[PDB]
Amino acid sequence: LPEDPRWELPRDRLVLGKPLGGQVVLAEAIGLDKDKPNRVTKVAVKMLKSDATEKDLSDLISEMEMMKMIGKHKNIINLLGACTQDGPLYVIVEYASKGNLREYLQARRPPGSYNPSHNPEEQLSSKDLVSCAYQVARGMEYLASKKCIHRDLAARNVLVTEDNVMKIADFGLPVKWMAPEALFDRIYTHQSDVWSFGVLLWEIFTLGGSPYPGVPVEELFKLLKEGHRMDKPSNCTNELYMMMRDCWHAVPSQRPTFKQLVEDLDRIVALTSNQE
Ligand SMILES: COc1cc(OC)c(Cl)c(N2Cc3cnc(NC(C)C)nc3N([C@H]3CCN(C(=O)/C=C/CN(C)C)C3)C2=O)c1Cl
Repeated sequence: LPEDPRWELPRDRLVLGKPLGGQVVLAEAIGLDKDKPNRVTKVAVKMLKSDATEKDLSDLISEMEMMKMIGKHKNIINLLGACTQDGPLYVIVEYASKGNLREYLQARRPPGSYNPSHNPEEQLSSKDLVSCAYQVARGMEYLASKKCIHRDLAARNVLVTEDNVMKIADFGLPVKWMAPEALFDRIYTHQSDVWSFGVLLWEIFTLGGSPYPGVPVEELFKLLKEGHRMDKPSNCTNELYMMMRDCWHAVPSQRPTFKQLVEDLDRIVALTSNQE
């Protein structure tokens, strides 16, 4: 594990807090910025579980290294630094205090699809929902432009910051989110990520619903081949349901791109009432 001074942070610049769910902990980093040396930033740190094979370590390393190459964007979870010298590898990334997108949305369901949360939050407006989809699209547009195929895009892999910024997670290395050509043929592409994003949109406008409710895996296989598709969510526009349907085109070349989706979500956002 050789040092990389672009990213290295001395171990003692990091007070490790509580677990987040190898494993990830909340932490405070001191002087993450060279020009703000007496500031503490809240961050998430990944490290290996107490028992962990040689593959675990190399996958962590790959992920970190892959994160380096991909660079920065506000709508992905960004690399902030790493501790590689004085002991166990720690990888330091941005922290999302408001949870993954599925829990965030579920917590914002009206109080009487139930609200699982014992700490419920204010319901989201129509405009907020579309804006959430837009940001996720931008995150994926950025990753796509960097030739990164996510392979497991889902609301569970979008995280929300204190300032309600959506950030794609785990982009660096479940069947109900896979496109058929991925499901059936292990063919993963930007187009199959687009299909997954159709499902993520459905997750959004159901406020974190479960896709294909009551459909067992064995069935789903056939049903997709049969051209089955999820019904519109009760509280979703026709425009946004056609978008989902297009993301779910059987012919992958005929799915829109993330670029295209960003342009459409951009327009739909601006037309969506902020009264609703
Ligand atoms: C970019 O991909 C990553 C790489 C990486 O290490 C190199 C890390 Cl650590 C992450 N993140 C960072 C991260 C940031 N913020 C949070 N906030 C918590 C509260 C969601 N979590 C991060 N985690 C995991 C931590 C567990 N996660 C959950 O969504 C847990 C849900 C269960 N709830 C009941 C809390 C995501 C991650 O895995 C991500 Cl998303």
